Amino acid sequence: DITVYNGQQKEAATAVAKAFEQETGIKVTLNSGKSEQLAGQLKEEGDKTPADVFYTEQTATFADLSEAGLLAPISEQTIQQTAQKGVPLAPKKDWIALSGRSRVVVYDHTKLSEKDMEKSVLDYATPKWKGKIGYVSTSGAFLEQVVALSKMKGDKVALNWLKGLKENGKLYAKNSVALQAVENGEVPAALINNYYWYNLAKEKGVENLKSRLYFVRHQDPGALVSYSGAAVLKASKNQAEAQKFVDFLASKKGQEALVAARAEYPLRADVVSPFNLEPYEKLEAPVVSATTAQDKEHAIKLIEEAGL
Ligand SMILES: O=C(O)CN(CCN(CC(=O)O)CC(=O)O)CC(=O)O
Ligand SMILES: [Fe+3]
Repeated sequence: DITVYNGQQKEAATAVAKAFEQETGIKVTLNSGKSEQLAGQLKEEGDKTPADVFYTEQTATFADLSEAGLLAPISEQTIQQTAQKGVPLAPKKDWIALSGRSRVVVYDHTKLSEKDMEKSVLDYATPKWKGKIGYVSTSGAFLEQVVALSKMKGDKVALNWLKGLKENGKLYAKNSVALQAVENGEVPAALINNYYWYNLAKEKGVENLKSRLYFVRHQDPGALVSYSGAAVLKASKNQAEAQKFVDFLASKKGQEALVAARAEYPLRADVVSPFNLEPYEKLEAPVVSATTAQDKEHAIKLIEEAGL
C-alpha cells in the first residue's frame, strides 16, 4: 500500500486511486492539500517523508522538489506514454505529465459565432469587446495566463492586456459564475477553462446549452494548457509500488479512469474522454516554462498595477 500526497481535485484523485486498487490490489491513501503546500511539506520532510507519490494538478510544483533532489526517476518507457509533442518533460526524468486543462473562450452561440471570435487572446481585451468579455481575475488559471503572456510577449503586453480587461471586460468572481453569465445572456463571452463547460455539457446535454467553446489554438498564449502529473519521492521505501502507481497513471487504464472523473485532456493518444474533449494535439498549446513562485508574484503585481 502507498501514501499519495494529492494536490489534484479530490474527485479525480479518488477515481484513479480506485482503478489502481482494482488493477493491482494495492491500497492508496490520499493525503490531500494544496500542491504548493504539499511540495513545501515534502521538502521539509525530506528523507523522512511518508509520501510515496506526489500527485498534482500542476507539474510546475515539481520543480522545487526536483531541484532539491527529492524525486526518483520514472521509467523512460512510462514517460513516453504521455510524451506527445508539446507536453512538458522533466529534464531529470523525475516526474511525468499526465493530463491537462486548457484556457478557453466560452461564448453564447445565439449572439456570437466562431467568425466573431478573436484568434489571439490579446484581442479580447480591446474596445471591440467592451462590455462583451467576462474574466475572472482571482482565478488560478487566469494568473497562469498572465504569467504566460509575460513570458511569451513581455510584461508590457501582459499589463496592457490586463488594463484592457479592466476597461472592456466584465469581472466575475469565479469561472463557474462567468460560465453561467454567458449561459444566462449577461455577457456574450468569457475567458474560462475548458472543464467547466464540458462538465456542464455532460450533465445538462450540449443540446440544452446556449454556450459553446472557442479555442484559439496555434500556440497563442490563450491556448495555454496547465498540466497535471505525478512523481515518486526519492525517499520512499516502497519504490516498487510507488512506481507501479505512476506507471498505472500513464497506462491506458489509468488515463481512462482519470478522464471519466474529470474533464482534463488525457496525454495518452489512445484514450478518448467521455466528456467529448478534442485530442490534446488539436489544442496547439504553447510551450511555456513552468510557473514559479516568483512568476506568480510578478503576475500579481501586474494585476494590481492594472487596477484589478
Ligand atoms: O476552486 C476554484 O475556485 C476553481 N477550482 C480550482 C482552480 N482551477 C483553476 C481555475 O479555476 O482557474 C483548477 C486548478 O487549478 O487545478 C476548482 C476546479 O477547477 O474544479
Ligand atoms: Fe478551476
